[PDB]
Amino acid sequence: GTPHIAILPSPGMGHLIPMAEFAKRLVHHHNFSITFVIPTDGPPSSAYQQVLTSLPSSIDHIFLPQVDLTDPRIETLISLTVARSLSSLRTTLSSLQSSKNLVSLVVDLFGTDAFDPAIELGISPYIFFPSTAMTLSLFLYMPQLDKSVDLVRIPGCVPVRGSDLFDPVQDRTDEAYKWVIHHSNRYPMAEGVIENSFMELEHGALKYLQTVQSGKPPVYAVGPLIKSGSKIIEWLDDQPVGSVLFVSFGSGGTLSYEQMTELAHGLESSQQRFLWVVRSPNQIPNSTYFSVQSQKDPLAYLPEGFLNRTEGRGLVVSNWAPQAQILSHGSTGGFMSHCGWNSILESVVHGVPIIAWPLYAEQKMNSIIVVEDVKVALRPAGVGERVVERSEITAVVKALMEGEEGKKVRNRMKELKEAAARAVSDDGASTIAIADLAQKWRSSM
Repeated sequence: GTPHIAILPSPGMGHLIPMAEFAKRLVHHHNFSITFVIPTDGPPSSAYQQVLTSLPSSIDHIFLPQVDLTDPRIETLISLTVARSLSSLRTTLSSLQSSKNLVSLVVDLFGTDAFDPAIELGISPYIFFPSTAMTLSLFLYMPQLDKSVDLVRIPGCVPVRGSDLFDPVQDRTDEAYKWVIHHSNRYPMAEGVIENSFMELEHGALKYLQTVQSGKPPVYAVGPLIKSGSKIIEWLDDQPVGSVLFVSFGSGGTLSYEQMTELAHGLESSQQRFLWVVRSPNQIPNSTYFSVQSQKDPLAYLPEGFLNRTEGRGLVVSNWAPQAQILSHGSTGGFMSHCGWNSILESVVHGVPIIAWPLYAEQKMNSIIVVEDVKVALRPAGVGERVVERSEITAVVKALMEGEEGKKVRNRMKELKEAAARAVSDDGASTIAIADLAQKWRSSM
């Protein structure tokens, strides 16, 4: 027979997408088969179902019986979902073992309680980390930091403000914090750690994590792991090479009504071409909310006349655009993003320079990698701390698209894109890491 791997993902497109791309990359050039075994505390989203049902026939999926959590933070909820699913998980993995050559279970950072059924059944427990090597190093370091505590010195990383540490540790009194410590202390139970990053992006963190140390699991750098819109592409086709700022704000959080108003003026005043994926703002004044034609229309909250005045150089679309296809298009010269790691890696693989717009603490850590460390990104003044003024938005858009700063960032991003292409080549570090994992799983047969 041939090897079978179970993968236990978190809820949320952000965790599922890179695990799905890992699974696709493994079965593409290996005769392996995979089951996604999905713990749930409620119905999965249609976007989550869309990813699962679109995978190749070598990759199936099973939902575990829903846990009733009736009684806030998503990490506490994930942790309780997995802990209350362990009986179901053991019986499911046993049933999989009777139809397939199950050799391993791969879990996320908040899935360490699922190690118990894996170890019980004699299959290898592995961790898959879909975010940065910097976040992995911070996760591993949390037990030490907890016993210690002015800038936070994450091993291998550029120093980081306490106020920037990923959101599950931003309140120590919270259950989410005690769960991060619980999972961090269990990390060495893993036979290996699969990291969604590559050396030229995070040399410091990966060098640290890959330092051979007795009783610490090996870390496999497998990144970058990345992947109806015809009218959007037809628009892009009609713009000159390198001219369009893609404002990819369809995911990664919500702007305030105030911030959305400043962003519309700042884009218009730049006179640059843009493709803006808009979601409904929050923080909406009563007078606005009750006066728009449709509450569901994100475009209804834009300034009076903005869409009419910009219609020659700006395409504004509701909620979605084909992000990978846009970033591949020669007309795309910039990418403004909330700096989800998946979004950053897409922009890197296509060589599109970034404007960093982080809203959440983990996005702020990601934005430090691209702005301050590898410098393939510019950031508007104040972003993540305060409303960004229209003049600050105009300034950063001009800097990226026409300025000397833009030219430098664009050259550095081209060199990083070439390093990413090398990493995923036949003889590249990510391909070698996937082959290494394949050989580990085959040896368990």
